Amino acid sequence: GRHMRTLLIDNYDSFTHNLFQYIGEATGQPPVVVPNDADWSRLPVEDFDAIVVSPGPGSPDRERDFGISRRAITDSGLPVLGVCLGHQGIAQLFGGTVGLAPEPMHGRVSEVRHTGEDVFRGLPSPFTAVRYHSLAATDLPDELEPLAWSDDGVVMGLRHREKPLWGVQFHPESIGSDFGREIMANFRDLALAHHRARSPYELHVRRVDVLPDAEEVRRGCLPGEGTTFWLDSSSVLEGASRFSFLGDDRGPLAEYLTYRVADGVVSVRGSDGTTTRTRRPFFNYLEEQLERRRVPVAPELPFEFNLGYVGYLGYELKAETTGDPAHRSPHPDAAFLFADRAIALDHQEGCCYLLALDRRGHDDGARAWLRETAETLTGLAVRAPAEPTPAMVFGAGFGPLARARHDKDAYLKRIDECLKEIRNGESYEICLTNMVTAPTEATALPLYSALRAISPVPYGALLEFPELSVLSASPERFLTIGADGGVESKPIKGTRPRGGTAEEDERLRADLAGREKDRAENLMIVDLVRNDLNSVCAIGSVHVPRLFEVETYAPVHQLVSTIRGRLRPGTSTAACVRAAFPGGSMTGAPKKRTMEIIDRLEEGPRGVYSGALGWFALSGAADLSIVIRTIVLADGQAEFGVGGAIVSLSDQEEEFTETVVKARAMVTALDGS
Amino acid sequence: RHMRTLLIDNYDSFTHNLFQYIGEATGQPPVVVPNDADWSRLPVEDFDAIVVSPGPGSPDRERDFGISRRAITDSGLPVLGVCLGHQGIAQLFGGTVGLAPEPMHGRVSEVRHTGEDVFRGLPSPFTAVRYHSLAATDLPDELEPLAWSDDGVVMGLRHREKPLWGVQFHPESIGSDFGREIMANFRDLALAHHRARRSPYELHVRRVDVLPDAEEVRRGCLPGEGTTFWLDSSSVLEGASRFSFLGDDRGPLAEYLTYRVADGVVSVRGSDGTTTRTRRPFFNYLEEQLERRRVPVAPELPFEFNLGYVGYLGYELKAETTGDPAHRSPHPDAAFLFADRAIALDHQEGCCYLLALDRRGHDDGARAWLRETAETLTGLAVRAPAGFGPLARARHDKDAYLKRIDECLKEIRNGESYEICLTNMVTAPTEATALPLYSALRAISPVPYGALLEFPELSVLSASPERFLTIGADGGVESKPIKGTRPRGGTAEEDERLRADLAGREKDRAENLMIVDLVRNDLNSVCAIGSVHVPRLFEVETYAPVHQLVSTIRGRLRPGTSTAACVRAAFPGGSMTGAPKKRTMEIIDRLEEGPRGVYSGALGWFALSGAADLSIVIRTIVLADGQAEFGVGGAIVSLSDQEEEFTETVVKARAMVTALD
Ligand SMILES: N[C@@H](Cc1c[nH]c2ccccc12)C(=O)O
Ligand SMILES: N[C@@H](Cc1c[nH]c2ccccc12)C(=O)O
Ligand SMILES: [Mg+2]
Ligand SMILES: [Mg+2]
Repeated sequence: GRHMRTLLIDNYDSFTHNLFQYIGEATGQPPVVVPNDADWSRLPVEDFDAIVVSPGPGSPDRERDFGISRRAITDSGLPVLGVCLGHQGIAQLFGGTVGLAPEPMHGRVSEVRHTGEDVFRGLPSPFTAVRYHSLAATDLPDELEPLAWSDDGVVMGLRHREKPLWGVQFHPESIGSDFGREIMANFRDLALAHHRARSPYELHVRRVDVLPDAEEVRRGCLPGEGTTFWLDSSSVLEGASRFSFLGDDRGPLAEYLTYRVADGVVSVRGSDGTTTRTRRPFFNYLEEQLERRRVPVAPELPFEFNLGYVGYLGYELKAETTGDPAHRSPHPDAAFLFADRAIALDHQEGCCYLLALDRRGHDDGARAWLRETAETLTGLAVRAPAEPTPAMVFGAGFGPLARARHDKDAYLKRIDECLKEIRNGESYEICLTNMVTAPTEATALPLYSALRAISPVPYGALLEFPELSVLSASPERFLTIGADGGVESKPIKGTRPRGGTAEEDERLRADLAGREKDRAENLMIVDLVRNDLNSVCAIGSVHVPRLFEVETYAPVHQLVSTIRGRLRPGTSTAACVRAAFPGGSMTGAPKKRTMEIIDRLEEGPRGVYSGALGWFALSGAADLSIVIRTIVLADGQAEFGVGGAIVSLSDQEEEFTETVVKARAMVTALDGS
Repeated sequence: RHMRTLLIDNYDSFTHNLFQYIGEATGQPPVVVPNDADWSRLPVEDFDAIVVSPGPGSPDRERDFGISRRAITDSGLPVLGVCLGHQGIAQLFGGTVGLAPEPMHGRVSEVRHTGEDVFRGLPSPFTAVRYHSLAATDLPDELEPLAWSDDGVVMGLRHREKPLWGVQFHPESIGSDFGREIMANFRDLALAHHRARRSPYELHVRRVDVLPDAEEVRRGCLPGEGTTFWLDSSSVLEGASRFSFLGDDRGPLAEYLTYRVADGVVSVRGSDGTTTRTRRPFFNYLEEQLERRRVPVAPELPFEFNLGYVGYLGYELKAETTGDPAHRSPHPDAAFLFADRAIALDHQEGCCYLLALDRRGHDDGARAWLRETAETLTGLAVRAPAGFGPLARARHDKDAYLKRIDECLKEIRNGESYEICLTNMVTAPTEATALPLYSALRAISPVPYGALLEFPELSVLSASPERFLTIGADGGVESKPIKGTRPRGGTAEEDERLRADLAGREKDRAENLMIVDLVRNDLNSVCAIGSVHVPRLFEVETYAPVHQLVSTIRGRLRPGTSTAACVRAAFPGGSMTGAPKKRTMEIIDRLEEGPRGVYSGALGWFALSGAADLSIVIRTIVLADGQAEFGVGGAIVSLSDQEEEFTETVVKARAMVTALD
């Protein structure tokens, strides 16, 4: 998109250029330094996204000393960080008491304890910071809340309750201080969010203080006949998962859209009956709709899904990112429901939220669907009998009449082809996959009922669509994008089966976290995902809070790493996904050439498998999972992909077995016709 | 301006990771360009550096490498090959790209290195991630390996002549350490290279493997009557002070040069006799002359001073920096001898270097002078091998000075200043001439930055320990602000007490700290983003009169920033003013009630190569009209005791007060 402009007002002080350095290093762009006696009229504040008001002698109660800093705070309407004289400036300009502190403190350290909010995010409490002031903010007004204090018992941080203003008495940039660059990066982040915060719909919200069983909500509130979505936290775990979302295509503002890579056409079905056909690329279409149909996030909600698109992005959409249209999927290459009406379960607090759109102007009785569905939900609330889920094992095949595309022998060959390509330095890691087909007369909901019981996960889902049903028991987070523009990705790479005992379970759990091979498989994907995000994130923002964590589910142990970043200004949430699609964890590195190797060897499409599935909110947030451990149901057969990382140290036979281990949950669900 | 880096993408999934690290390290994001661009249409001459990204395949195939190839061979720019780039530099210069003993993909290695170029400041070992089956085996003589892996593979190389660097690891990888450091080193190596490319003179040089007594050289070779210079390392500690420099104005091409702030007039007097008075701001003029009189650094010299201007910068020149023209100096505000001929002592290796300038396509007896002068030495080398005083009148007496300190404390309480370097100025009638008194002074106080300027309007007799600015030709800057003083102890046990005391005192550390920040600020206005840093902090150095708390700061000049501009942006030294400098200097103006002149200025040399070495002017005696003027002072802060800070100034004068008696 672009980088962010930062203005740095100099109050003819002898520290301004230190702030210049720290802003430069933290944000990856140098600030524009202007003197405080500069002409505001002439100054093009239009072309700036943040201001920093430098330290300086004297007080802000003066035209000299402070000057044009005053305008930045009152008028500009922009994110501002006051430092020392600026911090003091914020106080008096909103009616604050800037008086003599107990002890003047020049070129001297204080321990600073703080909330950890805004400009103090990430910082430990306390930390060390150099002070340069006799004056100090004392009695704060009602508009300003303090964030940090000195050991001296003095205000070291503050902000405005409404406006995007921030202050520090201490000097981040001073050589005696710690976490200067962090603070400057925090302020960058705040400004990015602020700017991202700047509707043809009217969103009605309704809370119900009952929590039925999610399966009871699916069966009770939604129909078997019709297009339905169920985003299912079959596993609920504080921090990891909390919510479930359900809806259908019966509303008056709902739509259903497919895409074909081969045609290159967006087919969409209005609530009218109308069936439009554009010749677009899907990510382009999606970006536009999301921009046009924007809606702000409702504050009462504990989540940022305020309706929008729910569905899946197929692997073959790589054709319109960085890949080639090599193979043509049987199923849609994209497929979503525009959800105008949705039921949202909060497993943590034990309540429901109903959400429905009206057009800004006209009614469309969406408030009717609130009060009706509320009374339905109350009638479905009963004691769910606690039923612990058993872990699974290894010891074989892909099911009785299940035909793998590549049989074992064929796969062991393609593993060897992968191994050749790595020697010749064409890829470092190849995520080669198979595709198993198997007949089943089973309908989606009974079969999903079985799957979710076998393998409860944070990112399960049942999509019942006209062309196909997608029965996902995915544990994998692809992209979680805040409306504020924060991004998280948690690539899974590093698989291990569950232990037959509880001991051997810890043994495999520990082996997976310790092995060089698996850590390497994981690391290479971390770097690849950091790359994808760095393409559309702000410089400094991309980082890795956690590396080589082991998560455990009924079917398997997984090695997971967490990557985070913050979107650049102008970068839409859909741009961010296009940048990262397909996910590194399903392709390998380097992506482009790896995906070419995949095209030759797999000799056919992955379809929905390998893609992403989840939601894009009108708030601009998204939550997407990697499609793995997923059964695609269509035309009387069940299709499911399984894969694995092929690396220098891979063993043909062991890798083949890994694909089977992964098929277990799907294979067990299908068992019993 | 800021340095512009080109990153050549080789369709690899780590290019935007390099983008990130360059952005954070250099403070400026690279312009990314795919490997299949067009060399001509591409304006390579706009950029200052190239980072060649990794990739799949080989540097051989065009598929994989493309325009990167031409970046190394043709561009003539600084280049950093990362992985495939590193593999390309090996091969392009006739080296071998062969199979490594084990393919290493996303796997760490302990890298051990020499600490050179892209590895500067990094520990050995450090951890780095690898992504390659192939590795450099046979390096040409053109190429030189800098780093090695724990399995004995080449991890880093350079070209000996051209400014190429390769690393066979991924600094940008999450599993690697010191990635950002490496990208900064490359930025620094790129800045340096361009400053080496930026003539009216020929430079002749002659070494002589004998070392006479520094003082005797001054007596013998230089005259007592002329206008000479003597940059004197009266203290010679290894890696801290090594050289001494002497000359005179008995050259064809030599010039004396003076400036007055009042007039705004540069006054140059050639050896012809006739002067040439120009109305121009000094630093501008000095910058301009050093541009036109550029002379490449001689490589057989261990020092960078390849002749140039030797002299001082008076305090009052602040009027052209960030200060006001409040007071006229009795003395010239700048006084520089353009040295076309110089003797240079190397105290470490025990030899002399003679330097002399002939005009290009002319002969002015340089080589004739080198033999004459070098011969003279050899003979002398065997003969001689290696309170304020009685009639002294301070500007402010004690009572007055105490009341001026009070004013400082009041301005500090108001918050007009965080620290004020208040100074007094003692004058005293004396009988002695220049060389006899300096002889006493240098013996009393051996220091690294001693100096004896013997100019017409004044003699300067410095016993400065302090460094102000040491700028390289490569554009690297150092500054060691002294702030925090202590007397010596009577015995050896007393010295330890005081050494420890000075180190630990919160008051002193704060005094020093505020200057560190101030100097960082000044350097940052002229230096590359990320380049400014503080290797040492609150180091204590011991000299015959005092123990001094010293902190070291470094940086890199931006492209198109003259060494003169750097001196301008740092002048006067925060050491001698306090922060914030502008406001503090106005306070100083009001209270001191007169000029510092030479005192608290800078003294040293500006080389034709673009180097410089400037001391702060303290522990110094000016001579003019049979009168010895010396300045003393110290930092005033909120914690300052009036009576104590006065005593500090008397202690600081002991060397000067001793030398006169
Ligand atoms: N687990 C998510 C919601 C969710 C469940 N299944 C999903 C599938 C795709 C996307 C999101 C989801 C939460 O707790 O917030
Ligand atoms: N000690 C310096 C030279 C030097 C001695 N006295 C000086 C006075 C001013 C400037 C430089 C000097 C060196 O080692 O190179
Ligand atoms: Mg620090
Ligand atoms: Mg594997």
